[PDB]
Amino acid sequence: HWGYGKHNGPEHWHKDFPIAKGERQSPVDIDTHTAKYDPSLKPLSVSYDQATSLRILNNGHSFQVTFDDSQDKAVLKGGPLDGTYRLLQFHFHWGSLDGQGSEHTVDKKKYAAELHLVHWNTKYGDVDKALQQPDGLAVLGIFLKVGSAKPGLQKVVDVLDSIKTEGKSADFTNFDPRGLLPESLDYWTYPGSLTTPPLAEGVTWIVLKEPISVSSEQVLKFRKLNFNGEGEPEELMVDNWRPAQPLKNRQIKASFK
Ligand SMILES: NS(=O)(=O)NCCNc1nonc1/C(=N/O)Nc1ccc(F)c(Br)c1
Ligand SMILES: [Zn+2]
Repeated sequence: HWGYGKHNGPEHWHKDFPIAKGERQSPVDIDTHTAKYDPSLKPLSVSYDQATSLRILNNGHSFQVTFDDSQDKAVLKGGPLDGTYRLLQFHFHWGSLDGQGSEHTVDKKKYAAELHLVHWNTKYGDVDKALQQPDGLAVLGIFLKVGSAKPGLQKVVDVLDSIKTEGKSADFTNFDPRGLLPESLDYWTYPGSLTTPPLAEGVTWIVLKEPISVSSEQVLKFRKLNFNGEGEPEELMVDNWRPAQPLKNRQIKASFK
């Protein structure tokens, strides 16, 4: 029922999900001049060498690549995090034009797209329990700008023609998510929420400072996806982003000066 259109988009979500107007909603604008460098923050540990990707799915909102999270194979540790967070899936948000598509903004700047790598805290045993905890989830957010092609994204782009419509899935084994990371792990962090229903307020956000570059041809292939199911009127999957939400009583911390 929820989506990104005039009649079902972000301004409507609070009716089914009242936490949409909560105290720790995401995304937010990252004001680089009010974010506090926190020298007590540790380096982030991204340990993706043993990652086991499974499937790629058009879920009617985005496309997602799912991972085996039955063991510590692809984990995030350190930075602002206590303990070990397992990678469950990644997905993207993107625009109809190159000047919009990101959910987070940086000094009000919107990027062409944003990659979200979703992780859950292993002390809660499964993602369904983790979703109910204020420290249950950690999302690593990476901005996309249009420039040079990202070679590590091409295997994703090339399969999207096989998952054009809602509910379509395909095998997507042996994908290495290390190929989606920028050089630097410098980040901003703040407590927030999922940016899609159910908008659960259990996410530690880690947003990397350095965007990755993707080619115009790569992002054009995202924009050929459909929100609709096979047989329904064709509605291009574009502008599947939630805008910035009130910061309220929150501090954004930076890992870098
Ligand atoms: N745009 S965002 O903030 O990164 N949204 C991510 C939303 N997806 C998920 N968050 O955390 N588990 C997620 C996910 N991926 O397949 N499955 C999932 C599993 C169980 C549940 F009860 C719910 Br609700 C979602
Ligand atoms: Zn997301």
